[PDB]
Amino acid sequence: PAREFQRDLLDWFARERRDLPWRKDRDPYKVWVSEVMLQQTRVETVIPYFEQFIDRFPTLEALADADEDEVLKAWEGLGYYSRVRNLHAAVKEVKTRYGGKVPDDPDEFSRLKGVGPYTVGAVLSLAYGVPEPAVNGNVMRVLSRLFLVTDDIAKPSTRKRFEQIVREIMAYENPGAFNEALIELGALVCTPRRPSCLLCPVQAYCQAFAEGVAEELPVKMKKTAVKQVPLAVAVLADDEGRVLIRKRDSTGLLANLWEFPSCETDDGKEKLEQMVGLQVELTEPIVSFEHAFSHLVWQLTVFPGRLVHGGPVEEPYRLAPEDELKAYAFPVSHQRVWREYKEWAS
DNA sequence: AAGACGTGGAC
DNA sequence: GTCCAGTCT
Ligand SMILES: Nc1ncnc2[nH]cnc12
Ligand code: SF4
Ligand SMILES: [Ca+2]
Repeated sequence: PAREFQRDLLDWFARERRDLPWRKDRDPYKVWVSEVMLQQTRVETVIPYFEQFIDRFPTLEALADADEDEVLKAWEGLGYYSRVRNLHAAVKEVKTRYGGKVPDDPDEFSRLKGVGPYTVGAVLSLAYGVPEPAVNGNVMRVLSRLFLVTDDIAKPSTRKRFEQIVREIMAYENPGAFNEALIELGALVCTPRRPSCLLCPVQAYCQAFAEGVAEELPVKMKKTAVKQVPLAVAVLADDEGRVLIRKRDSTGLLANLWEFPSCETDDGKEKLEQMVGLQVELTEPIVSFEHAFSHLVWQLTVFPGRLVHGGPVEEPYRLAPEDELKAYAFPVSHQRVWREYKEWAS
């Protein structure tokens, strides 16, 4: 019922679509930025960040020209920071080799960093009307129920079948709305738990409702257990009130974000005190707390300490005043290190 | 193929 | 506690 569906869906969309910030216009830059911020992050959490981000980086060019350190700062607390580094590059590429005009050709836009199959379709379909499908988690949930597909949505293969299923039922007349409509539906109706089928605008066409198995779809593999990793962190202060920080390595975990000197303790303050060299003296642990990641959990332990000078501060390290820390981008884990330390000493 | 890659907010 | 939750390698 390719046509009956669209009509029922698109309409529901027209009257139920939320008035979200990135929906004010169809500007390719705005859309692209929100689509990237929304990856594995909830809309409510993204709204504030989006607004600040665009306020500070009004256009693709403004973003293109900004120092990456600023870019990270703007992303501070959002998670999966590699996303903004990829967007910063992609943009710099679009300014230089594309005349500041975001490609409207799948193959083209797709070569930019951070732009996978989903982004290509979301951005080009909503902003440029290109009929490419935009299949993400929500869409896969919706489609898997509508058509009763029981394949693991983890398999990129499934992503392709779902994508194929979109190429045949979408409303080629208005792809962008069809694609967002499908996404809103999964967001406000066809939810992960307790989907509201009784009031769904497309309940009809839903094989899953007919069979009473909607709450059992989509089929997903259960996440495995994550590694637990203890970490020693040093909060070193001068006599004048200056702390020691370093910029993490540009590749891997929390890439390019600043932090307080740390090291894996498989080791106590000994293992940490060693890494210092320097000229630092540490004492008993101020506190110990956890901090989860997708693939592991940090077992943190703070160690206070005085920093006596005796040489330059080079390498990744950097001497910084207290009224200047708030300018660096730190992971949520170390923002708590400082918070714990500051209330301790006060 | 499957692990790497943040962080928070419902149940 | 668990589920949610794209792209790069
Ligand atoms: N364009 C969009 N609008 C609302 N929620 C979304 N989640 C992912 N893309 C979205
Ligand atoms: S009927 Fe229920 S399960 Fe089917 S699409 Fe609508 S909300 Fe989703
Ligand atoms: Ca690509």
